[PDB]
Amino acid sequence: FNASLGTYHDLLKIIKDKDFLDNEENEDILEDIVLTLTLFEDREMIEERLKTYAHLFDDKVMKQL
DNA sequence: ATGAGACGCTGGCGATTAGCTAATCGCCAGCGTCTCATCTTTATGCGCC
Repeated sequence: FNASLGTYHDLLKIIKDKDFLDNEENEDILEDIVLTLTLFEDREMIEERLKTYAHLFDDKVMKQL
């Protein structure tokens, strides 16, 4: 197969919570997170853009993301 | 009741005196890197009005 679902497996291996990615209601948060991880590279900048989403994942998980 | 009108070696040299583009060819040309990201686009691989 040409197509695949790599981001889903990356998230499930990083955040270790399948329920968030499988949830349809979470897709806006997911698109914004992908947007942040794509638009930026600097750890401090990514960390600042995602301070609003630090309550859904552990700080160590916030580090890994 | 007299006193003007009629004007040269130059040309052919040397020998100063002064002055100017052009034709031929050769040489020789600032360059070195990295990072970072960014987009494209191509080779192959899959579908019928």
